[PDB]
Amino acid sequence: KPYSIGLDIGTNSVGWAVITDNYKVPSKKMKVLGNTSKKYIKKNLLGVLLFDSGITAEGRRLKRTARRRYTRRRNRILYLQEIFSTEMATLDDAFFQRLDDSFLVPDDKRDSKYPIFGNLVEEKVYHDEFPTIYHLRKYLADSTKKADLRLVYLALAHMIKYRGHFLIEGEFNVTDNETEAPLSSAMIKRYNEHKEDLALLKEYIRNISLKTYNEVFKDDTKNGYAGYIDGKTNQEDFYVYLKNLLAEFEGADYFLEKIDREDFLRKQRTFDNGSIPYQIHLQEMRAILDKQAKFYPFLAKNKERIEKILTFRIPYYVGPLARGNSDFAWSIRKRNEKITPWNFEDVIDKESSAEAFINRMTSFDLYLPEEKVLPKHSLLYETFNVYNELTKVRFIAESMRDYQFLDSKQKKDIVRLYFKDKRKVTDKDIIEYLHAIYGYDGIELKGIEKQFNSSLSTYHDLLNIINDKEFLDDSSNEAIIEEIIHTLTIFEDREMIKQRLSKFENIFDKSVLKKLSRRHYTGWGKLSAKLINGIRDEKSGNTILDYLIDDGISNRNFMQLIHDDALSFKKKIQKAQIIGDEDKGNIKEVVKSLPGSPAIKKGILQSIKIVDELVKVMGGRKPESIVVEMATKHVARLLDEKFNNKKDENNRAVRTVKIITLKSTLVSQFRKDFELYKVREINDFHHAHDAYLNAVIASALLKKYPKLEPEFVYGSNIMNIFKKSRPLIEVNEETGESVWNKESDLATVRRVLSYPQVNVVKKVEEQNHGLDRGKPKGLFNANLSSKPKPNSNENLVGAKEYLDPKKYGGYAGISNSFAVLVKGTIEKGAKKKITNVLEFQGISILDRINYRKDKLNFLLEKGYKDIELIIELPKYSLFELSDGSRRMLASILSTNNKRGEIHKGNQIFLSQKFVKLLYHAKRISNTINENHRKYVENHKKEFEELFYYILEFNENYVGAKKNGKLLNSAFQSWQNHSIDELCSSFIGPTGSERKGLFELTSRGSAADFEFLGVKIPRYRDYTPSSLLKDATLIHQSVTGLYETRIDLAKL
RNA sequence: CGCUAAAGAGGAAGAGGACAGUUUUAGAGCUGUGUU
RNA sequence: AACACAGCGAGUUAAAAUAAGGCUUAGUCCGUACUCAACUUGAAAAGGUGGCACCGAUUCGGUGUU
DNA sequence: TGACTCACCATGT
DNA sequence: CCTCTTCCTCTTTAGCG
DNA sequence: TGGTGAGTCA
Ligand SMILES: [Mg+2]
Repeated sequence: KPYSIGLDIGTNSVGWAVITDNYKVPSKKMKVLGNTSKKYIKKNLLGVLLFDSGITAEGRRLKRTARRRYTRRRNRILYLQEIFSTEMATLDDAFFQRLDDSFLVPDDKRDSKYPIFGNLVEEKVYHDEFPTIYHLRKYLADSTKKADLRLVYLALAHMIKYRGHFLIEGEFNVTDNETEAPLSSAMIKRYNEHKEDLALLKEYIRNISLKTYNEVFKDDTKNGYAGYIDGKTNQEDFYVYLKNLLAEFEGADYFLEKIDREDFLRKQRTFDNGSIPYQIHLQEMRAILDKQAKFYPFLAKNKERIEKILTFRIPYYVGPLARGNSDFAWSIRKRNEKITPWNFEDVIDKESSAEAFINRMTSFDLYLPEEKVLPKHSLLYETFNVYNELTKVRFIAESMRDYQFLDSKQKKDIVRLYFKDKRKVTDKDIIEYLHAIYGYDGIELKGIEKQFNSSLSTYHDLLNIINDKEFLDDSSNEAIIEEIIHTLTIFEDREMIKQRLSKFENIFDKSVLKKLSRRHYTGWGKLSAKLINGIRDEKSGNTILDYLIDDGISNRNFMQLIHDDALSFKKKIQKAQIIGDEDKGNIKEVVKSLPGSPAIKKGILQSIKIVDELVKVMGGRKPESIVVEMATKHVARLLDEKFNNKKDENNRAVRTVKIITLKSTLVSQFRKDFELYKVREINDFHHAHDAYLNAVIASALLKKYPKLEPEFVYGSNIMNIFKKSRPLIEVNEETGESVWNKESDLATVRRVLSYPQVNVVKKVEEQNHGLDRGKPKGLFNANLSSKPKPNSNENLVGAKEYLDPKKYGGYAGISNSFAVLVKGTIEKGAKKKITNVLEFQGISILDRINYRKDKLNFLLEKGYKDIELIIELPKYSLFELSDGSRRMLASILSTNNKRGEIHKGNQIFLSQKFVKLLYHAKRISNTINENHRKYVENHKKEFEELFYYILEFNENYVGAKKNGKLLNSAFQSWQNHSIDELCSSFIGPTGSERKGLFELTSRGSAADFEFLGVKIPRYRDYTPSSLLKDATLIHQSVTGLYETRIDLAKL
């Protein structure tokens, strides 16, 4: 029997359905391997495959660039330290050493607690004389007195460590008029104002009430000044709290005004220091180096280098400064030396690296995939475009009947006279020329509406900048012009643009040269120079451009030149293109590269895998059709490649399987007309129901009207034939062929939409990113947690391994990659007594590699004197308990084996009578449908049976009891409560995408819901040791049709 | 279905740089009393 | 000597880290992207393994056969 | 001393 | 939050296999 | 939405 696959490719789901005949999904008994007693499990061929959504690489890119910037910053400080090392060693041996051990607790510090000066008194004096670093920077910048070298290094390292934004280009040099340092003076002003205003607010809040004083200033937890300085509060929250407190108090207008202008007790380091140019820091740096150079000689020699450390930005075109082994770097080194900031010009070739940066990402031409595309603004590309549009210009003749294309000489004269004269060509100018050259008047133009899309913009621009028409006119100079446009396109920095442009300096003038240096064009074309001009045809010895400009017989567009049988352009392109044989091998490689975000790419790859395994399931008989709907078009191409690869002859490729792309509206139209409603909340069976329905629709549409088929198949709607609003049986019109029967086939459609069994599968993944509230997370939390409590049990990853997590605080939230079952012998009961213990051990993403290197050693470090088997369970591994409860194992906690997050794999099935009610309930607030209101008003008695069914399903397969009791207590108000609240409680708010009562019975993680005004907490207390007793691990396949039940008890 | 160009709209990949946030330490704790 | 109860004062900043880390790959580089049912040939590229029909549906069950 | 409960929280412009 | 670069995709126009 | 700290009971 024949069969046709259907598919629902999607971001988080792929739904697969197989139809043999008469719109029916066949049932096949699939063997079950493993230590089980169920030899054959009979599975319906409806199915779904659920996967975690693919993640874009933006977060990885942002964290990679951040990582690199921290590394480069520490390298800049190390550079300044190597500059200061020889002279500082006499002043203080361990100043750098004391700075490096600032994090450490006093005992673990190598020399002293006080970082800067190493003794209590001098540190006290430093903080007294300069309360903040900005006072120090101002003093060094403006005081012509010898400074302790430590202080100078601290100021310079403050500027290098925190330098300003580089957006402003040029040289940049406030209320203060005499100071060298503007920023230092402004922040010293903020220091003084904040101190004085703190004193005044202290007096006021204390005087009204001492309790307010204590709460605001001496209680860190609150949002007051104690929260502002020694807490997690921010300016906005502190202002809100202060205004709320101060509003009641009488006469507190000064503080309220300053808060209103957002300048009341401001902090020197604020989110508002972002808009500070680096030139301000450089102005301070120059002053400090200059004034202290006279006293310290080494500063005079290294003054240029110290500035270079601050102002050096790795150019964007010169990427990561690798020697290789880096996937992202493109830099092309010219020497072998290490890349210090001073020698970056020497070591690296900026021209070659900048050219590689653009040419690595440019696209090879499709027609002849061996050459790079021409620059978008090249004269050749425009001249190719201008003629191509101009050739097909057809003018209606006032007297002559014939509608005729432009003559070649007319094309030459038109382009010369007008296209070169004016940037924007129109219809009117061409009608004028045609009237001038030919006496006919009243001519209109075809192929051209109003302005020409094509223009020689580059010709006019280069004419003005060059200031010479003759240079553009001459064909000999055309190669020079092409090289000029190439250097403008590839190179973006004006310096290197003029550097390469200096080659063609003899022809032009320097003033013209610089003006050309300003002009940079962007973008690249989709054709190549060799194609347009290099390729030739033997019979005429003419390029494609030569034919477009002058093809005597008629004006033919570029594709017509390429495809014409007489011309050898088609032979040339085919020769080159099958020289370019890049099938890419495995389907993984081609699927990775199709257009889109990785999220859809995952769906596509899994859809190919489902189709392959479905072919294996059905006996190896290739599908009669496949119907991808994306309810992706790239799949159609990919599925065409694998299935329709075979060609009877090299001349053409035969097609056997019709990859089909139904439009989305068809499924919705069928669903609404015949009331096969979908509720996304109830169960995940809707993906499979959608796939089966579209398989049915596509089969019928191809069955009844073959005429539309060519459009529908790859390479007044049709839904009316599904509508009988007509004889009982529908048969093809104009021929005798099978068409869908109006009632009997509908019976099969509804029954297959009321099948309890759908082979739902959640792909077992070994996680690499932890998940918090749906946002990816790494190995652990990105923010260091506070120091543990004095007598609190914490599993904190240290900041660095040499730093103890207890004393120095640590990282919390270790994410678990997977969990391994370990049968073996464990010391238990403190007597080391042997036992046959089958218990999970969770493995973190942190130590995944360590586990993989030696599984036995990792498991043995955790006990397990003898290990006899290690079943390795990825996330979402499925256990079916004895009762019939399926508990997918999300993870086993790394810290504790006996705690883990277990989802619920059981999917509730609701009869059609309930599903209609639920769909109506979710759509109640919708203004469009009165029928929803009337149905929910007429069938309120369904709600009682629905609640009881959800609660019994909760009782048997789910394990929630307290939530069930709260739900039962809440439901007693069913007879009298708001119908809007009844519906929202059962299904959810309209459009919320959050389920109501069905969040108790949905698959996956449990989430909080509100039922009739009662907040029901999420049930997350499934225990990981309940899986082990009397349950069977199910190793389902990608389709889910093929499973291996490894019973844990016999194991 | 595949192309080229124009005006619109929306993404993807990559490079460079800034500001904050978090953690520990250094820079403010002192006095009277309860207390073992 | 330490823990606390009350009173009175300071509070703005600096250093270090900012995914743990890995390497003969030692770079001013890489470390959250894509890939991953089970058993079994596979160093690896890539492959192999699971009969059909019929009646029904609270998750698949029961039949007829080979 | 391990199942059965509840509460807090997490990097962004 | 700022600067830069390329590659894609969707509807519509002009030509087109 | 997943870690997991902390509390009370058989
Ligand atoms: Mg690092």
